Formats: sequence, C-alpha cells, structure tokens
Amino acid sequence: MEARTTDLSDLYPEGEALPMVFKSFGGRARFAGRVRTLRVFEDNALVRKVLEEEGAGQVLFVDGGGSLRTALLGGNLARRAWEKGWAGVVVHGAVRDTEELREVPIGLLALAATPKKSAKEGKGEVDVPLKVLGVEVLPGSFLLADEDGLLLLPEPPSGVR
Amino acid sequence: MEARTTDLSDLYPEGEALPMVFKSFGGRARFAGRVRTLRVFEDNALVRKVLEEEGAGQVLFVDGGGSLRTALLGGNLARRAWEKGWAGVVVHGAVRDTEELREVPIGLLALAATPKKSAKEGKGEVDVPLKVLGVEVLPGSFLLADEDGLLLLPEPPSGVRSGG
Amino acid sequence: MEARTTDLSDLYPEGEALPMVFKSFGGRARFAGRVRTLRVFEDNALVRKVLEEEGAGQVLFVDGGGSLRTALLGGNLARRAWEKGWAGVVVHGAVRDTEELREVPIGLLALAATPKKSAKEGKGEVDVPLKVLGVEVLPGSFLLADEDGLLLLPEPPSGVRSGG
Ligand SMILES: [Cl-]
Ligand SMILES: [Cl-]
Ligand SMILES: [Mg+2]
Repeated sequence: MEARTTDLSDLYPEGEALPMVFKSFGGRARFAGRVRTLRVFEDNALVRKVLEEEGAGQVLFVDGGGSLRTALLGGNLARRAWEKGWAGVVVHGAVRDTEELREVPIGLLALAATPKKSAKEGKGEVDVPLKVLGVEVLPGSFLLADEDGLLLLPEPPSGVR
Repeated sequence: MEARTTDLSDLYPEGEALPMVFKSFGGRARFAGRVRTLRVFEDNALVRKVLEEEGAGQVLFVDGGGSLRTALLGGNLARRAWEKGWAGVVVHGAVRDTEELREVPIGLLALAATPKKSAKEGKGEVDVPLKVLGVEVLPGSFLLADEDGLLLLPEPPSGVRSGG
Repeated sequence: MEARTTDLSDLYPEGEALPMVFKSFGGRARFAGRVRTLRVFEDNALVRKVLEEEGAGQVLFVDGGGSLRTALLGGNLARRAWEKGWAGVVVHGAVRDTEELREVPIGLLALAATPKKSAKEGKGEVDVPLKVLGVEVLPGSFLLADEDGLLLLPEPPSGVRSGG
C-alpha cells in the first residue's frame, strides 16, 4: 500500500482513479486503506458516529455532495479518527480548523475549508456505493492516496509472492 | 491566535459564511472589519475612489461579477488601501502584481491573479447589497477572514460572555 | 522569467491574457517562448511526439479540454522536454508525477494532477488556433508566464525573444 497511485494505475488499468482536486489538510499526504463509504449533505452526525468506531487502517470516504456550505469534519473529529486508528478521511465537501487538521498525522482531504459547522441530526447512508466526479466508490475497495490524487482498487497491492 | 471565523460561527448561527475559495494575496492571512461594498465589472475607477476614503477598521468587499479577465486591484491600490488604513480587501474577481500585493500588510483575497488592467470609466455601485456565491454581503456588517473562510455578522461580536 | 506579464500587458493592450488558474508544477513558475499548440482529449501520443522535437526556447500549449481524468504529461516526458530545450508546457487539463515534475526546471502549468495515464492513440490537432477560457491561443505567438498569469503577443517584447 506504499506504491504510488500513478504506478499502480499503470498495473491496474481497470482501477478507478480520481484527480487531486482535493486539498491535503492532514499531516499525512500519502495514505491508503480499505474504504468505507458514507453519503451525507451538510450534516455530519453519521461522520462522528462512524469514526468513533474502530479504524483498523481503513479510509473513510465521505460524499457531502460537494457542498462547501458546512464542514463535515473538524479538529476534534480529526483527532478522534486518528486515535481510533483510521488511515485517513476523504471528504467530497468541506471541513474546518485548518490549523488543527494539519497537526493530525493522518490523511485528510477536502474540497475546501469552511467556517460553519454542519447539522447534527443523522441523515445519510453508510456502506453504500458512491459516485464522486463520475467515479464509483465501492465499499470493500482499497483506496490509495498521494500527491497525484486517488486510486480505488478491488484488492490491496501485493508483491510478497 | 485570536478571534476566529469558526468559533464565532458557533456563537452566531445567524451569521453568513463563505468557504475559503479565495487565494490569499496580501501580507495578512487574518483580518476583519466593518464591511464596505462595491459592485463593478472589469472597471476599477470606483475602487481607487473608494479606497481613498478613510478605511480605518473596515473591509472593502469588491464584487467583480467573478470575472478573471481584468484586475480590479494592483500593487498601487493595495498600497493605497493600506496607507488609508483599510484592514483588508476581498475581491470576488481578480487582482494583479501578486509579488507586490504579498508585501503590503493588509488582507487581500481574490479568486485569481490576471495580467490585464481594468478599464476606468467609473461604472458600478457603491455600498449596495451584494450576492456572492449564494451569500448576501451587506454594507455595514462585520467581516472576519482567516484560513477557514469568511464570516459575515450583522454587526461585530456582542459581549454576551466576555467579548464575543 | 524576465519581463512581467503585467507590464507588457500595459505596453501591448491588444495582447491576449489568461488568469493564473493553473497550478505551477515545474521548477520555474516564470518562463516564456514562441508558442506551439496542441488540442487533444485524454490522449498524449501527439504531446510526446511534439516534445520529442528540438524545444529551442518554445512553449507548448496543450489544450486537453480541461479534463482531469487522465494525465497528458508525466515525469519522463517532462524531463525529456527539458533536455530538448523546451521552455515550458501549459496544459489545460491534467498531469501526473507531481513529485518528479517539481524537479524539472522549466514551466509546467496544469489544472491538476491525476493518477491515470492517458491513451496513446495519437489523435489531435497540431499548431491550430486554440480557445482556452474564452481567449484565443495562436501558434507562432509569443507567450509570457509568471505568477500574475499568461500573456500572448504577436512577437517577443523589445528584448531578445527566446526567454522574454
Ligand atoms: Cl493598482
Ligand atoms: Cl520562476
Ligand atoms: Mg446590538
């Protein structure tokens, strides 16, 4: 999982990639892990719930509908995720506490930073197929991320034998 | 560190907010002040006239229709705004002389830098309600700007705790 | 690297200019050169064929239609262009190997990085007028690029062409 997205894409042409239109807010720019999808819209109740779970080196892919109106994740939630073992969080939307996010040694990608907090109701769906920028994000897939963007693979890269 | 867009957003749910989708070109990443508005399109004679007015504790929000064709503010106006005391300028549009803007100790946000200068016929409106990226910006509101974005309050923070 | 896009824009009002909406991936954000154009869609065989020629202080302007699905340029080709003397490559589309690109001392502007390499079927148009962000880019023109944006002139400034 330490190969580059560019090199692995070359080996796995069928693997779906996403351009780096996200800003790297976290301490780690390169990260990877089994994906877990979440779809919401200006409400992060489910985001907090899911990250409180055990990370186990997985990557949370949040699809906030690309909205920049509210932040789906902040410093507090970022630190929790890190203490829970998550490799990283990818947000198709906004986040906040830019200064605090940079301190957390995990992957944190988002379209932009935005002031307001999201609502805390709980609308949204977990572990469901996603569609971000014309690409399918499927539960159980392995996400790879670096400076050149993201790569979703059906199985972690190998090389052992 | 001091006031923040985020904290104050929590304390003031009625405030309007804009994501940090502007590039920071000024010497100050963080600034705030009483809002002064302006609407123009590829013409900045009004920008020069208004920034010449005393801007102590104020923030000029320039709605350029989002155009990136011409610059509404260059090195000269940036320095002028500073000499006149402006706390900052927010441009929904473009600016130029980025190397010079960076050296002026005022806040300066814009969508992008561009080479061409703006016309100077003087078309535009002063201190009128603006609608930027879905958010209404009003002359007389208080603006806060930092790395997390822009917060617009109907008036500055009211001491209902000890200050904010 | 020399003459500023802002100063020359003032001097040559008729010239065409583009805002700095590109990310500077190369080791030099300032560069200039005679323009060579190319319009392709997620295919980079022609881009490779072109940059494999003597660069001689020219700038290649690739119009990938703005797509960010595949990279029109990688590290090997970027370094190749550099060794061929190309002054820089402007890509209205995406590139990859950003880590390697930062190490290539020529202009390398693009909208974004993306993992997928492009197809190599070789389709596209070489040295034809281009239409990037409402501005026309003509092959033969002289391009200047810096932090303030891109300026296209009919001939190099009153300097000595090649680099400004
Ligand atoms: Cl100016
Ligand atoms: Cl440079
Ligand atoms: Mg009151």
